[PDB]
Amino acid sequence: AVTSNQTGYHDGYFYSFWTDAPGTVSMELGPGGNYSTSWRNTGNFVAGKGWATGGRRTVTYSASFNPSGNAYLTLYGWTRNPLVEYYIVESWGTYRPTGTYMGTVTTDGGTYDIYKTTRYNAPSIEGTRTFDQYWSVRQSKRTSGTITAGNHFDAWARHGMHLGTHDYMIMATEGYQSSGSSNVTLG
Ligand SMILES: *[C@H]1OC[C@@H](O[C@@H]2OC[C@@H](O)[C@H](O)[C@H]2O)[C@H](O)[C@H]1F
Repeated sequence: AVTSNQTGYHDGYFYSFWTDAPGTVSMELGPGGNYSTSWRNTGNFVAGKGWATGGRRTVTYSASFNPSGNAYLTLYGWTRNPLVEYYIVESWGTYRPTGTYMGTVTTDGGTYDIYKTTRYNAPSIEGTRTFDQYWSVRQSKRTSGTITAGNHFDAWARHGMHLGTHDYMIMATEGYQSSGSSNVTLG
């Protein structure tokens, strides 16, 4: 298992694992595009497989994701210059993420609400930093499908949410002060 912060490649896929609560979450790297997680009374973590360089790809996944508390099943990544953390949220637990509402985008058989938020003095790919988060949050839950990431990126940019140079992009599980499991397979 992965149980400490790291990135790398496994079976052809980039992966990232991060937590502020070492010991509360584990990630197993499965075959091909597969991984799984298990957490118990965690702080915050984000883990997943995907790509070292994000962009306008189509991301096809399916997942076991039936959380009891606060957690997200979400496309997730970063840009630099500007430094931005971004989310395309497919499902969630007790809490549906929200923020400053910008409008909607209709893609991949759903409609998503566009939100913007900001994290202050927070962990990032660039260390402790302040940075915006951009969100698309599906209006109803789903745990399999295709995400046309470009359709989100363009819609955000059309709403003045500017992305910089892409860093990593993963189909992520995120947990927060919760317990649970996920098993996610990138097609
Ligand atoms: C979004 O998710 C959690 C956290 O992002 C981590 O920042 C540290 C970096 O090394 C990891 O790769 C990221 O997953 C960020 O604070 C939050 F806003």
